[PDB]
Amino acid sequence: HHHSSGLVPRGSHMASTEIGIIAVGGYNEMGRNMTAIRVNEDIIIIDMGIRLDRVQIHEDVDTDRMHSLELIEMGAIPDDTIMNEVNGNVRAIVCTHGHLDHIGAIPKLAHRYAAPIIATPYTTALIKHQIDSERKFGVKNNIVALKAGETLEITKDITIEFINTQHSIIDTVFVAIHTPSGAVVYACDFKFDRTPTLGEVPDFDRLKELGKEGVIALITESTNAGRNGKTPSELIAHMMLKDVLLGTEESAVGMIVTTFAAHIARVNSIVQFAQEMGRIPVLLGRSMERYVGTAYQLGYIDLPENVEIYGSRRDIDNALKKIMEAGKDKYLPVMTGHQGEPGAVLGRIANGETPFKVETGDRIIFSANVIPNPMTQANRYALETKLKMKGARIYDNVHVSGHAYREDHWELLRMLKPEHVIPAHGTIQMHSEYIQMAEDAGYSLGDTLHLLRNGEELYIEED
Amino acid sequence: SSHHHHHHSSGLVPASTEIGIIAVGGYNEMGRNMTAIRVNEDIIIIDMGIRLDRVQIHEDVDTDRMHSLELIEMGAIPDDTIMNEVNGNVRAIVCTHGHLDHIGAIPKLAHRYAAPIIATPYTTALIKHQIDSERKFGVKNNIVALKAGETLEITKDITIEFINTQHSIIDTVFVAIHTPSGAVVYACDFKFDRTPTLGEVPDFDRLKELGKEGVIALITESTNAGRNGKTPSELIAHMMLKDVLLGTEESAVGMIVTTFAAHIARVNSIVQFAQEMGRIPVLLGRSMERYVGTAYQLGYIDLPENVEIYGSRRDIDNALKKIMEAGKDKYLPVMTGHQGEPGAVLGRIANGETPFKVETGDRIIFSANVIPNPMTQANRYALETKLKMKGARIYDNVHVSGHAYREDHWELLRMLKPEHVIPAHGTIQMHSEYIQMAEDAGYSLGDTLHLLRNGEELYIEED
RNA sequence: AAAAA
RNA sequence: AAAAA
Ligand SMILES: [Zn+2]
Ligand SMILES: [Zn+2]
Ligand SMILES: [Zn+2]
Ligand SMILES: [Zn+2]
Repeated sequence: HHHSSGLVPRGSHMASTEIGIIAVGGYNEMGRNMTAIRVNEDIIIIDMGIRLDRVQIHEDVDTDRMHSLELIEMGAIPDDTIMNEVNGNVRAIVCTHGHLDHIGAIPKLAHRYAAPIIATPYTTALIKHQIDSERKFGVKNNIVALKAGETLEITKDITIEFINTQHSIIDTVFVAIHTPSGAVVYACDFKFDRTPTLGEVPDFDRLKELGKEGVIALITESTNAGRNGKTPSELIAHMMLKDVLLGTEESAVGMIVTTFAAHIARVNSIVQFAQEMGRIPVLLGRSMERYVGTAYQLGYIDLPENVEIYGSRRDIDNALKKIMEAGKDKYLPVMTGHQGEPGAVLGRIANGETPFKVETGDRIIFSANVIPNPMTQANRYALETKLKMKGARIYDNVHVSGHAYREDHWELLRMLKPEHVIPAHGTIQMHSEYIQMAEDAGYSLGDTLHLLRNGEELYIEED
Repeated sequence: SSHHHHHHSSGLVPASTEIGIIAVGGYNEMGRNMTAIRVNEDIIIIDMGIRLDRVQIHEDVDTDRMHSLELIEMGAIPDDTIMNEVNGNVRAIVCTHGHLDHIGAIPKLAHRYAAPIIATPYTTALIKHQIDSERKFGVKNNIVALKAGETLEITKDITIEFINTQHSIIDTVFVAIHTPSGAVVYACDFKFDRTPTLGEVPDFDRLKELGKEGVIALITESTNAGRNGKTPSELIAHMMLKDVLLGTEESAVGMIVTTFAAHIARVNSIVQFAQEMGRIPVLLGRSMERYVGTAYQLGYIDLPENVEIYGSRRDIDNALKKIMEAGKDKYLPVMTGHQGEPGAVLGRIANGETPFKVETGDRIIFSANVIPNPMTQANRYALETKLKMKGARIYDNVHVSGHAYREDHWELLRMLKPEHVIPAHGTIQMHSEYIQMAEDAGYSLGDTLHLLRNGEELYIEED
């Protein structure tokens, strides 16, 4: 009547954790990143960014005085009102780096959470500056500096670990939230770079050990998941810049470099090259003086003794007049304005509102890409047009991406071996690219690979 | 009553040279380059290329057997029948380098001119191979090797001077034709590179002295005159390739590199990297063995003693079987097939016609761009699809251009200071980009800057 | 921006 | 793929 047809060994389940991955902002769009990681009933928020182009389509603005509510309806900033419906209390706000798509909403949203803001030293300095420029909401949460390679226990069941990575701004980290059932890893804005010009190589060994210890969930950017291969090193940008600036038969001509003021590795390269060209490096622009000065005070870069740095309009204009009457061949201005922003140094030069006059053959070196949004493309087209009309020669995109490409994501998947993967930090189209890559690596959509929309919570019941 | 005055010029002179610039091929399209430079009644032909896509649009076509005329009506090769209306006699055929768009039509056209063929040593070697493959015309012309930095007297009134430059094939030169009335310079297929990984830096000093001695006319490629800035050095390709091959946590995986067989610098870099990865470099493909072997026999590259090189199908399949049964982690195959050409090694691997089996995670590295014509895009799309369907990971465009960008052209104008400029080697769209640059430099179209079409002769007289 | 065999 | 002042 009866036969044996199987024996199955059952596993043990000594710890049970409920994990929630809540997509708040930056999952339907570029910008305004914010994620919530719930461990049972405690929550770690990671990043609170701004989406700058939603500010740029309205012309009055000034975000420093607008209320959270109106910025959420412009969106602009993440709609964190969904957090009233998430079953837990926030115990920390973590920011992975200092770009505005990760910290820009801090002075608008952070003050409603009874939680410290935790970041790397440079990032905490920039968060403090952002909060001091705010004055409709009174913000200062506790701000805690945590370095790459260190841990901080938030709850007896939750610890936060910073893992060094590389990116287009210094002191970027992966975040590992350790729970009784394993680690949730957040890897948004990162780049593998084995020859960084500043900082250290990403901590591949520790990525491997976390992979073997157990990752419940990887949250990672999909921004360049559709670019084939691997991201070129920042060393490539450094060498291209060096050859643009030094490899020329026209060395006595006027030259201006413009780049992201927060790209401290790029600025560092430019300043060193200035020494090699026998020119005096002159950093111009409030943002240049703030970001680079801050990096210098924290020991992140050294600066030559002859560097000059001006952030105020009168010293900027004075410095430009000095440059003009001493000979542009004697200086290397490094200035704000690479996206044609209004008020920035290079835009004021291009409008003729400055003692510096561009002349035929002067070289303007954009050590940056054009942000692919129509607003910034218009500003940059107007700026470039004005400079070309005065005879400038344009060297564009002397630059490499700050983001991981498809094969970098492949290797990060192979090292962290997460049980579940969640693309973040992009449009649904970018997540589509990431999804195809993750399925070539063995993941299945809706099972171990998850596509979230803003406002959606993924529940993971881990045994 | 009324009155004015005027000084009548003297008729006295205080020999007259007529220059003809004849566009034969490559002025309306990419490929099939050919220019004739007439000095009164002597003519120097420069280049006789083939245009390969006009061959690829016809199925089962053996150009080695076709007559000149039918290839001209395919166009394909330059229509030199216009030379029956040019009032001069050809005294020399110069080739600036060994790419097929400069030498491919030599065995179809050169034999009707009572003239030597003059080129650099590597280029004469490749021209001899091109003539040995020809099965329709018996060719015939004396072949003369002239090195960069040397001069050769062609006529009592005409000498030819080779000036060293850089390009994606070794031994490329600018050509300066000296006439009683000054120099006509031909710079088609050049790149400024101050850190080449093979050969010497372009001879900038001699370009400057040529500018001051007097250049009547510059004929120069417009290929990338629309790319802003300056061409990245070949060292950039060398470092990106090095980081793709060495900068990885998955080093025991299968890796294949494919690149242009004639790009001896790239091949050299790859072979050295193989030594550094502890893998054995194995070059595969008839073209690879011919181009690389020729470079080695002439002392243009050294090769490690553990190199293996197979050009015949039997030795290639045997080598791939050895690779498979010894472990793909022990070899770095460097092979033909980067444009998905049929019959090339990587296409045969991708079709499963080979003992080598692509497996999940194997890395296929294209150290090359996809040629932008629909035929080649179709081949490369079919190849890439087949490789991806077997689990391959594709690293594409690990590569920098072989051609001057807009600002390289700017500086070359600044150094040669030609009285007249003629874009060549491209479509009218590329010449359009070049024209905008040359007018920023002071030239005027139809006066000192000239847009020519295939079949047209430009007359330049002494004032 | 050039082939491949 | 990020601002500027
Ligand atoms: Zn970022
Ligand atoms: Zn970001
Ligand atoms: Zn060429
Ligand atoms: Zn060419």
